[PDB]
Amino acid sequence: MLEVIATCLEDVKRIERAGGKRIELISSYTEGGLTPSYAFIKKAVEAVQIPIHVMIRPHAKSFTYTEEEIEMMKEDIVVAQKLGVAGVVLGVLNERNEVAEEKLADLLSVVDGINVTYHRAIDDIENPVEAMRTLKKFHKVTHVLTSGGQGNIVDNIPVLTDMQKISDGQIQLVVGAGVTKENIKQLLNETGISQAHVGTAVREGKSCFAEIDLNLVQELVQIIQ
Amino acid sequence: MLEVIATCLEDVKRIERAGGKRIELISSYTEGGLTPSYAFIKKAVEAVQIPIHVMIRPHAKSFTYTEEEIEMMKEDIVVAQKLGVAGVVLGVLNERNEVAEEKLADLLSVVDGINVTYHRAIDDIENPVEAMRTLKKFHKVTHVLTSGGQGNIVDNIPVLTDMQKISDGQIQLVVGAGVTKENIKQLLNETGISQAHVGTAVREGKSCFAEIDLNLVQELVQIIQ
Ligand SMILES: [Ca+2]
Ligand SMILES: [Ca+2]
Ligand SMILES: [Ca+2]
Repeated sequence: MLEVIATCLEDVKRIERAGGKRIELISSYTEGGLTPSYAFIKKAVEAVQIPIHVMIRPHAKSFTYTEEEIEMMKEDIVVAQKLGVAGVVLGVLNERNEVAEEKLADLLSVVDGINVTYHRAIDDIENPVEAMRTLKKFHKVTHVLTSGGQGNIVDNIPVLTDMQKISDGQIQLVVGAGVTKENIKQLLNETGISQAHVGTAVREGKSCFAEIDLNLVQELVQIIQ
Repeated sequence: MLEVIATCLEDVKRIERAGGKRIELISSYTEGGLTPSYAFIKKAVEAVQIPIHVMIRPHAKSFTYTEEEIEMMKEDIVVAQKLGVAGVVLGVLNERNEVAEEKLADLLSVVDGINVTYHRAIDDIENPVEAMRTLKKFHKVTHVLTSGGQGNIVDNIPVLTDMQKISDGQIQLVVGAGVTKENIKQLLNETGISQAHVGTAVREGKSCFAEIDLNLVQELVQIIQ
């Protein structure tokens, strides 16, 4: 499965057109992806037939959200669901840089039968493996987006392996960050992970302010095949 | 008047606590500010008794929007209005790099009761004094956020002055980006503009991922006034 970040309506459409199979709908690539506005979610869902997973992330300053921010995210999840999203992308850490387990429960309390991707917050956790361990606790989590820790994703091929083992098919894993032409198959097959997440690698000049090049998107899709 | 950027709820709260009397509500300071999520709009407006001006800006690739993006922005205006913002912050250009008047009109066609700030799209126009005469043809446009075109703001101070003259009390100008404590007095005095817009100037550490410094805001109040 090739999942591609979309920051604008034209992204969304070219994603589907070139053969991407899932969209991560964001505002602001520069800040790592934040919750997009009402009308963007609304229209993005209406534009294509491929799944839309919307980012639920109110700012990029940390993953330790106030209780007022947790409620804000719950209310964005509810409206997203109403708007037809295929899932939401989120992740909250406690002060230990580990999974905030009660805050996650509260977030998921409003979820009802869409996917849930715990995102690259999990990479800040001291042990993603133990992070993956604690994640498998929550039934509503269907996916996890990850690069297997910090530094670049190549070195982290073994962690990705272990949590794919750890997940034991429970949670669907998605490699994200530093994903390219060259490493994608190298990344997918060495770890056993079957879903990839890209952004710039398929933008013109690999720029998030550029448009989607339908060339670059299909090149990875076929590599995935 | 000090207008202060908020990117999170605590910014919202702190600007009010610091005596700021308006908020520009955005996500992603990095990309100049984009339309925030449904719940951030609703919770910000609820949280404080000072008016909110919310960004209506789908991305930062351009200020030339597709017709569908116009319609997106229309729907976000209707949404934000129902959530009780005090004003919307929007700007649209055409091929000539002049005010996209049919597109602008379309956007304004759902504005009902609230302010409209035409923003720093105007800085990308070659003689922004021209644009003011045009905007005056649109009675709903209440404010203008500008930095005197490109280049240094106090070095743009003559062009800011040019712009202030045609306002005829029709359009409230707000001095923009580049504002500091060292240069804010000069900028209002010379121009006669009575409103200002500040961002990283009032964050502890001069960063947009940092919290707001109440003293730097209070101070900014205490200098302008
Ligand atoms: Ca759809
Ligand atoms: Ca209020
Ligand atoms: Ca239209």
